[PDB]
Parts: sequence; structure tokens; C-alpha cells
Amino acid sequence: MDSLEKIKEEVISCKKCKLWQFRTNAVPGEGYPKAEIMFVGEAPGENEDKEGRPFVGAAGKLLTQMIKEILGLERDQVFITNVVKCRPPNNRDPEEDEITACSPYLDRQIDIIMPKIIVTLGRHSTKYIFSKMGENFSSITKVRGKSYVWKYKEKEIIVFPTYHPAAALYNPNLRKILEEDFKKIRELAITP
Ligand code: SF4
Repeated sequence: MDSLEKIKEEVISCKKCKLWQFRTNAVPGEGYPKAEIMFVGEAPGENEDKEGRPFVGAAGKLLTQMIKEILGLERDQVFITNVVKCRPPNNRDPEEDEITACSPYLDRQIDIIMPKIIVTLGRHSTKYIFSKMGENFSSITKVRGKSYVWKYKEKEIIVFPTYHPAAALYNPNLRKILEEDFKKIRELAITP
């Protein structure tokens, strides 16, 4: 039967799409298997590729700070991954065939974890999860900052799209919006 350990083993040696040829390390994701909050980013950047870990660049440091200061959580208490788990060449966006190849890993991670909340960081992860939900995706600007109920198996999962933290690094206005969004995520997390 499936497990997060099995998914990690498969990802680390995966050659299911052409992205494998460009990587230093695949990035399977990390965190608590019973996380109430699951964060899903786009694809690994350069530092993520180097470390084999999600959100470790400057952007990841900001994410960590927001999780700590606004949500009141350590990274070990949440689960963090990416819709595509290898760094696209020259940091381009992932192709549709790459998302198709890799996203079953994310499906399997969600299946196992069944978080209360999935926070989709950026337009690619948001569009992907919306496609799985059957929810209409317009743009990240139009859908961010709202909760969407995803009836999934026996449970309800709250999907909360926001901007990717890298977008907030050098943009004070967008960072305040991201912070406000994390405040809303906090309220959702603590409310029965
Ligand atoms: S991006 Fe995903 S599907 Fe493609 S090689 Fe890496 S782990 Fe496999």
C-alpha cells in the first residue's frame, strides 16, 4: 500500500518526465503526515534543487516566517510540497505534460494526508487543485484570498489560494496582502 515514504523513494529516482535530466535533487516534499495544513507551491527553484527540499530560498525563508509568526506553527507541523517536483530548465514554468506526469505524486500525498486546509501558493498549484476540484479557474489575482470547499472522499478540504511568496519578496504591497491571507488561513485553521 501507499505511503509518503514510498512517494519520496519514487520521486527521488523518478525519470517519468524530461525534467529529470536537469536536476541535482528531486524535491518530494516534507513535513507532518497528519498535517492539518498542506502548502503546495509551483516547481522547485535553484536552492530547492540544490537541497532537495521545498521552499528554502529567500522565498522559503519568508514562507517560514509567515508560518511561524502568523499561523503560529513550525515547519515540522505542516506539510510542504510542489505540484511539480523537479526544477524546470532555466526556471521556466512547467509544461502541461510535466504537470501531467508529476501531479499523481501530489494526488497521492493529498490522499494520504487529507489535510484540513490546502494552501496553494501561486497560479500553477492553484490552477491544478482547482482542476481536481472541478472549480473554475480564472486567474490567481481573481481567486486568491478566498476559501473554497473541496468535498473529497469522506471529508471536506478547504482550499485557500494565495500569491507565491517569491512574488512578495520585493513588493511590500503584495507582501501585506500575502500576510493578510495568512491571517485568514489562521482563522480557518483554528475554527472548528
Ligand atoms: S518532475 Fe516529477 S514526474 Fe518529472 S521526473 Fe521529476 S519527479 Fe518525475
